[PDB]
Formats: sequence, C-alpha cells, structure tokens
Amino acid sequence: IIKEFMRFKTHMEGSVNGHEFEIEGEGEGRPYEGTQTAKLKVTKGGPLPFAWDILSHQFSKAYVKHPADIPDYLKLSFPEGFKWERVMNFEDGGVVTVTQDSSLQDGEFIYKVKLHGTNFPSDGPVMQKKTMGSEASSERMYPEDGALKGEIKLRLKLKDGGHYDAEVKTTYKAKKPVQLPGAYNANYKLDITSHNEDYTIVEQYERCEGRHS
Repeated sequence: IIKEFMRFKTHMEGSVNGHEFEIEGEGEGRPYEGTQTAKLKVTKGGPLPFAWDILSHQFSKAYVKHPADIPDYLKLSFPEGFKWERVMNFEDGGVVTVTQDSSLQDGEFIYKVKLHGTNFPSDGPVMQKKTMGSEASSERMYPEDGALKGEIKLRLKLKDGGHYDAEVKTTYKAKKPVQLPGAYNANYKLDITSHNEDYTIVEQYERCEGRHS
C-alpha cells in the first residue's frame, strides 16, 4: 500500500568524467498529489567539479499525480517495485546513463541509483558549472517492449543566457507484470529550493502530473 504520505531513502554511486562520488538522500511527499521534496548530501567525492543539474533529475515516478482512467503502472508495481534505465544525450556530445532500482521496505521507498557521465568537454557548461536549473517540461510516456517508455527534451538554463539541451530516453519496467497504459503526457517542474556554497547539501522540490495525450 502506497499511503497519501510517503518517505523515501536514496543512495547514488556515480562517475562523471572519471570523477567518482556517492550521494545519500531522504525525502517525503504525496504520491497521489504528485508532489515531493528531497535533501541530498554528497557523502564521498565532494565537492563535485561539475553541474549539479546533470544529477537533479535522477533523484521518483511513484510520486506522479494520475487521472483515475490512466493506469498507474509504477504505483501498481509495488511492493516488489520497478527498475528504470535512462540515457541523456547532450547537444555538445556529453552522455549520461542511469540505472535505478526502486523498492518498498518498512513502509518507505528505497532507491538505488548508478550513474555514468561521459564525453563532456572540459570547457562546456557542465564541467564549468554554468547551468541554472531546468525549465518545466513534459515527458511523453508510451508503452514499448513490454515496458513503459518516456521521452523528454530537457533544457538547462545557462548563467549568462541561453540554454543547454539533452534528449532523454527512459525505460521503466515493473519487477512483476502489471497492466501497461496507453500513451499520455507527464508534466514536471523540478526546483533546487536550497544548496550550500559547494553543492554538498542540496534541497529539491518537484511536482508531476499525468494528462491525457
């Protein structure tokens, strides 16, 4: 059972341009209202020498508000949970891959994340930490390969004007077989509500809701 109020714990192990790091985080939110907050701490490899914005979207699809007629594939996957794999192709060649495992333990969600950050130019917006958060987007959701897929055109604002884009592709698969929905949209807004000077402590807020195609 997914209650109206739910907490989660997350751990992320990753590598960006050969720099290894680990992140721990805890958060809470309203799974049916589609809102959540998270506080993340860099526990190893801190301070990170690249943009926090490449990581922010990797820190929770069970917290999506869904209309009653769209099956909630990821909520229906519980208690066993689900997994997801993502690819983010940045405009300058930079690539980020993520694998995730989500489960339920003692009434709380547990997230395990693994991240690869490859071929980012040393003078680019990520390496130079020139990003300023992301704009509100819409993930096009659709079934494919006995799984739910999602597509986003992520836009990161830059400090001195303009944007830095990525084509994001994700596959979400329930551990046990559950009813796949038809295509729909998931509108999101993710905000960095607070951070310390070196980004070793970061607070995030996100709202997500499902709408008919």
